[PDB]
Parts: sequence; C-alpha cells; structure tokens
Amino acid sequence: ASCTFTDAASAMASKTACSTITLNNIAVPAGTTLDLTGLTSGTRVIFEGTTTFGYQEWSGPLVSISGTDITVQGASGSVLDGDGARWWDGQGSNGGKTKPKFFYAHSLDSSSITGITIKNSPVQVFSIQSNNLSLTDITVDDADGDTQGGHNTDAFDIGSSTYITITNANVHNQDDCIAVNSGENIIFTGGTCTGGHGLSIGSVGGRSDNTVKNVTIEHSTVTNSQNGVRIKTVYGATGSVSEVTYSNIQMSGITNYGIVIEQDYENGSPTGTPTNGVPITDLTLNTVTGSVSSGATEIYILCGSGSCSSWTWTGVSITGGSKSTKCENVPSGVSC
Repeated sequence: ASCTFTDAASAMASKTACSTITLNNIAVPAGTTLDLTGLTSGTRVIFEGTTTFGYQEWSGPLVSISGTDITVQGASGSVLDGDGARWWDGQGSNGGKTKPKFFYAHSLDSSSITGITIKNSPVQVFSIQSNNLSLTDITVDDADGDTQGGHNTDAFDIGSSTYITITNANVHNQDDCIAVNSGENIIFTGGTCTGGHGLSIGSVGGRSDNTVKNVTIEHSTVTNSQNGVRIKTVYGATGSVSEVTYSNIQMSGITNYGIVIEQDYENGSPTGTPTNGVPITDLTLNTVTGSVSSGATEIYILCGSGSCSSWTWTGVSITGGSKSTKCENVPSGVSC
C-alpha cells in the first residue's frame, strides 16, 4: 500500500505496512527520532515539503532509516530543516549544549538516498554505517553556521561500511566534507565542498573499527576550507589505511593546509609528534592542484617511523601560502 503521513507518530506506527511512504511537512517532536528503521525490504521513502524538528538538548539522531533494498528520495523543493542555530554555540560536540546528530543510515543496505537537502544541522549530518549504499545529489546547506556558531557539522561520517558511493554532493558546513573513520570500497565523486575542513580520511584509530581500505575521492572541489585533502590518524592508535586514492581534486581559498597527512592527530589539537601504529600504504595522489591563502601551508606530511610507505604522488601542485618547515618521514617520490 501507498501511505502519506503528515505526522511522525502515524508514520512510525504504520511504516512496515506501507511499501511507499511519503512524509509531508512533518514536524518531528522535540527529543525524538523520526524513526524509519526496520522498514520492509523494497520500501520507498519520499520526503516532501519541509521537515522540522522540535528543540531539546539531546544526542539524536533526528532521523534514522534502515532496511534492505530501500529507496529514499527527496522530492523537488524538499528540505529537512534542522534550524540548528537554536543549538549552535561555537562548541559543537566538544561542549556547550548537547546537540543531536541528524541522519543515521545504519544498516541501510543495498539501498539509495537521492535528492535529500539538509538545512542547518545542529551538529554532524549523515552517520553512515551500511553496506552497498549510494548517496546521490545530496545537499548540505549549513552556510548559516559560518556566522551563527556552527561546529562539527560534518556532512558524511563513514564507519564500519562497505560499498558506499557518494555522487554530486554539495556541502557548505564547518567541518569535514567527508570523514572516513573506517570502511572498505568507498567512492566520493563529483563533490563540491565549501566552508568546512576538507575531504578527510579519518580520524582513523581509537574505535572498534580502525581499518580503511580502497577509498577513492575524485573529481571534486574544495574551497574556502581549513584543509583541502587530509588524512588524519590518531596519536598512539592502532589501525590501517591502505589503497586510498585522491584524484582530480581542485582547491582554492584553503586557510590552513592544502594537503595534510598527519599521524599525531587528536581532536583537541595534534600533538606534533607522530606515532606509527596506523600505517598509511598504497596512497595515490593523482592531479591534486589549486591554491591556498597567504597565511596557509601548502603541504604538511607528519608520518611516524616506517608507517608511511609505497605512495604515488603525480600531478600534485599547490600554490600560494608557504612551504612547510615541519614535514617528517616523507616517503620516496613524495614532497612537501
């Protein structure tokens, strides 16, 4: 049966009995999840109009969807508006108000999400922990967070996932455009990332899953962001990052690091001393080009002893700013 809901309680009560679920202009109660987990395999979910959320200090998620063979779609003009300025205090997930993560895609397997627009997320947007999930034509409009205190507004956080494909994302936020904490067979292509902290592998380490393998981030643009390309592995942690390719990345207006690969990472501040428990091997950068701002550093590589090997570095050209005086353990064929 096809079902159309204008309230969250009805949608959650009846979701399994509906093979098409249209969610029209739903105001989700404060402190609660629009809980679309456990869907019957094959179900299509359509977001129409503007979805809103009541105010409460809590950890979220605001929305969660799970199931096999699920098709999630944002109708034309649809928006999931978190009105996150109600929470934003410059502190994000580091302190201040407790703020809800937006959209859990945990075990949304052999599934797709297309044409969803998120506006003004309180904190991180997509939490991806799935197998065979594509995210296409996703828009994260967190631009208001640049002046209203947004922080830790990651667009795509990926962990314990396989076969994730993100295509034609458009993100304006205040943190990582993508952050691959762990996963295998990941593609991010055709993205535009502005305002945030770059296209990041990591942080890797310190979790149950600390393994990244076969990730391609390609044909994408990073502008007006703290970093362009970033790999961050956690200080003193254990893990593995292998078969990562950044290819055909352009950047401009980068404020801190055009490319930064560091094995001393901590959330508060990098230690400045790398460790060697998270080896980065078979890393390819192929055509990573653009400019950084005058106060920025072009390329920064801080590798531990023996934990960066077998890299391929071709067509890398970052102009502007300054060259680093701090690079350590740079692999053969690579340069700051």
